[PDB]
Amino acid sequence: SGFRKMAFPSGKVEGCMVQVTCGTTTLNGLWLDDVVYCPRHVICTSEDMLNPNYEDLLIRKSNHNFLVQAGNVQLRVIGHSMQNCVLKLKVDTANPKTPKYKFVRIQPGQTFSVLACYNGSPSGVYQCAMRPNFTIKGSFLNGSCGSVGFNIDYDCVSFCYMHHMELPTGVHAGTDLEGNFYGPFVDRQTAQAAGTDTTITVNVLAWLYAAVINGDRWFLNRFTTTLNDFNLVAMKYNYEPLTQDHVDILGPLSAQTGIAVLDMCASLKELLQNGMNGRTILGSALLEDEFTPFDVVRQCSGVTFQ
Amino acid sequence: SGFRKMAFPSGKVEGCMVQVTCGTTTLNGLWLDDVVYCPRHVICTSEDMLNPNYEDLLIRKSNHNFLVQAGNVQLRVIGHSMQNCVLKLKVDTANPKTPKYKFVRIQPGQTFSVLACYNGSPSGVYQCAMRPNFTIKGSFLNGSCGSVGFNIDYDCVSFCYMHHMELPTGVHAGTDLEGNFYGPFVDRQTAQAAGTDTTITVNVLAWLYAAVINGDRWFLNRFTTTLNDFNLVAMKYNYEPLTQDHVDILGPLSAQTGIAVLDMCASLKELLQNGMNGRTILGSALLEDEFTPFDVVRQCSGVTFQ
Ligand SMILES: *[C@H](O)[C@H](C[C@@H]1CCNC1=O)NC(=O)[C@H](Cc1ccccc1)NC(=O)OCc1ccccc1
Ligand SMILES: *[C@H](O)[C@H](C[C@@H]1CCNC1=O)NC(=O)[C@H](Cc1ccccc1)NC(=O)OCc1ccccc1
Repeated sequence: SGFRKMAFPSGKVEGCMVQVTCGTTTLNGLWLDDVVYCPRHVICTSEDMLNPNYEDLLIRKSNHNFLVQAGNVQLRVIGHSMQNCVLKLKVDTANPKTPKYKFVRIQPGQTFSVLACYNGSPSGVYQCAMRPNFTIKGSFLNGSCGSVGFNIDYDCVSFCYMHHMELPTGVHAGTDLEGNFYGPFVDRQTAQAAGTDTTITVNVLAWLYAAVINGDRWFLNRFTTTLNDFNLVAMKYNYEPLTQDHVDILGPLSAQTGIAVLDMCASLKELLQNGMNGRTILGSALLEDEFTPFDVVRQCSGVTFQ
Repeated sequence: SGFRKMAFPSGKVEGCMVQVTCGTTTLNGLWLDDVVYCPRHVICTSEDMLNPNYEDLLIRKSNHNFLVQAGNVQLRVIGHSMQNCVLKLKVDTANPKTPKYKFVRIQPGQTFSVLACYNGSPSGVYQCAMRPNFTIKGSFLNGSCGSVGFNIDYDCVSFCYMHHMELPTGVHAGTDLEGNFYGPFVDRQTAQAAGTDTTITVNVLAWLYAAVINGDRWFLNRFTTTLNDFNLVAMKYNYEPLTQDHVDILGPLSAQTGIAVLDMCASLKELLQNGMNGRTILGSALLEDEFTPFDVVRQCSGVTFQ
């Protein structure tokens, strides 16, 4: 038993991390087959950031201006192009460590593992959620740009996130691996509004089921509620609306625990209206929302990979 | 910026995980050079658990009774022995993926990453602390035994923990890689007392420095205190005594932030006596104690490995 915020094993992704340098800027790249992917602002100087014309800046670059380091191997760059906000460098050697992989654009509320890297070398791995407002609450220092987020399904790494920037509020923003930002953000050093975040209600419910499975059950009340009545409470507390699709997704956890979803909603309603009164649930004094229903099922069924 | 509970990149450890079977029992083993390490209770049946005579049980086994699976390769077992609570199986092939490694026995309050595994295959990775009472609060299902905890220093994996059991209270217990349990525990399916746990005070202070570094600073008060006066508060709240060795370890964080350690103790005193009043620190509504001072320095200096 026990329940922890667990990241995927990172070895498959470690073997794909390279160092990309163009001018004075060095960041991380992702090396799959004979292509290296990285944020296009690798070509920006200091002045360039406030108002970059990426097309004009890229035209001043040729293949030999991009230095790509894989540990200590050089890839020769034999072509380059810009795809949205990512640069794709064609190299002369396919990564011998390329895992089975896919590029996916995840939905808000979904979770993934981040392999934080600096100068092309992995530093650490942690799990997090794409917020409803398309930011992530990560741990990214200078040089972490180009670090990736991912999920694993048996042998297949599904890359979904590449890190580009920290907003002036200190939250993090980035793209899918086709270079399209999540959210309204642009790769410009300007102040940018993330907008109101909300709590991922279906994830909180999944975590409450995780808690029941693991013996923590004081919050189970002797009430039930309806969808419309619960959702009335959700909007007051900035929780995202609960749909029947959400109810269906919680089904297996409902069947395992013998607790109807709407009964669990009534417990969450009373938690939201009356607080936790200094108690804890799975070791936290807050309602946790970065576990999907699949995260929970996977953790207490012990699904493995490689 | 940002601060997250970060595990080490697990790739170096992934390549060492094997499946060990003896009779009906299958668990994880750790394959380094030509030796495989695993919990000795792999030789136990169901009845054996309550009162195992490990010496007598092991004598009924020969080399060919141990089935070792590395993905799909067999190691031939050419020798076996029991070292404290671990079994060491000599195999005919050295692991081609053996990292630079060491066996270390960690101190209570130190942290490490766990690579949770089932049937020899990695499932997930998370960070945690050896509690003062020599348990860990992990996530371990049936078949997770033999999963390891570890730290990395550049290229060297320092193995410090192998998982053996869940106590009836649901916390977790295990050994170093020489097979000596952390704590008073034995590998017997009996009820066993962990004893009173305490909060790792020096880790809480390191995390408060992490918070200041990352903009969270409401808790900084206009008080100071002394060691003896703070420690008086610590014992009332089951915090481990703060020593000058602890103060010295917090020095670099003191110098970075410009906050004397005893000034931070006075903030922690008022947090302990008056609660948090519904505020949060680095996203948590509780005082976090599973970050060492070195964890904090490493996270906000971006130290890398391999
Ligand atoms: C890239 O490694 C780095 C990662 C930052 C530093 C600390 N935390 C992070 O997530 N980010 C950057 O340097 C980029 C650079 C850039 C260049 C050209 C166009 C857009 C961005 N930007 C960035 O994160 O700046 C921080 C910031 C904070 C507040 C307002 C503006 C910018
Ligand atoms: C090994 O994979 C397994 C891991 C447990 C299961 C769920 N969570 C865990 O950490 N543990 C065991 O099966 C061992 C077996 C054993 C055999 C011989 C001597 C000692 C132990 N024991 C165990 O964890 O049992 C759980 C338990 C709970 C409460 C009281 C006694 C035992």
